[PDB]
Amino acid sequence: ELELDEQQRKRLEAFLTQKQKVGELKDDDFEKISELGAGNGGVVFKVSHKPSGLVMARKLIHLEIKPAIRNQIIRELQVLHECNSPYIVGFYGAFYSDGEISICMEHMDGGSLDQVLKKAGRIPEQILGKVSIAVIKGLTYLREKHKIMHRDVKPSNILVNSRGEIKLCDFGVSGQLIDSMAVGTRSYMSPERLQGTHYSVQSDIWSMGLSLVEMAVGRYPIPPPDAKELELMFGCPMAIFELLDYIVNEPPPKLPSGVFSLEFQDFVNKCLIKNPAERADLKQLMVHAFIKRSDAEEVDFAGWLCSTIGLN
Ligand SMILES: O=c1[nH]ccc2cc(OC[C@@H]3CCNC3)c(Cl)cc12
Repeated sequence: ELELDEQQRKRLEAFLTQKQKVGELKDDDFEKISELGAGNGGVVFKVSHKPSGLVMARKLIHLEIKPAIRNQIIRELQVLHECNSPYIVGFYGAFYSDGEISICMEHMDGGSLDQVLKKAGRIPEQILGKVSIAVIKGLTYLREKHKIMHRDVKPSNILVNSRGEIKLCDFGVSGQLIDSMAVGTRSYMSPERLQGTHYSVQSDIWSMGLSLVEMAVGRYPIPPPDAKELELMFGCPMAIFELLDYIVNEPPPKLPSGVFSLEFQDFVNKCLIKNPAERADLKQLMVHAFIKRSDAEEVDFAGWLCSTIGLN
């Protein structure tokens, strides 16, 4: 399931070859081009690495901390130099400079899926089929090669580009960076994680199932919509604490019927089973009818994407 085609290996090799020419990352080597997004911890800027000429995404995290803590965070982030996959955003490096930690990454010209969703209104099932494959594969890569789980799957942590690539970013790899920061939305957290119980990759499967439902209907799906709201979209206010209680206490969300295929509905239902033991695992998801159908579909994701967001 983790093997790569010719095109993937070549792109992966081309990234590392460009990366090896960068060298030590320093504050003054960066020119700000624009702001890409702002989210958990800090702001992401599209930047120019002046010496190499490489365009990168630079995430700045404002943190006032002793040289002790910052040197440990930088050392902990070095793990990301080992995470080489078509389904994971490329990492250039991390450094600290005058009150802020910088994380330099591959620039994904399509931005994140929370932004694409805002532009599209809702994302078609076939496009979501490609997103699901990429997420499952990214999570399998993290689990198999690095024995780590994502911990924060959500639309804003799924990045897309004009080449039709879909990649995960912002997975927990440093405890010290988490402690010092620490603020993140808990709205995609599985019922077991919100109950402080037994948490594995199964909790990332729930977050993926939830992100897919949001993207398919064009709305965060908790609480479920009424008969009237479903007529508005297809023709055919809760405070954060009330929402987290709703997730733990009520049946999981689901796709509306007679709008989505039964394979897509079943796929999300198997990600959203409250009990993590009954919830589908990565191995089972990889062979689910929805994945096998989406995998065999020839879907122009780059085409759909550039048309939708006006990229070009
Ligand atoms: O160009 C990408 N590379 C790495 C990270 C990244 C993060 C994205 O922004 C994430 C923010 C967080 C909440 N809204 C979107 C931007 Cl839109 C592009 C990139």
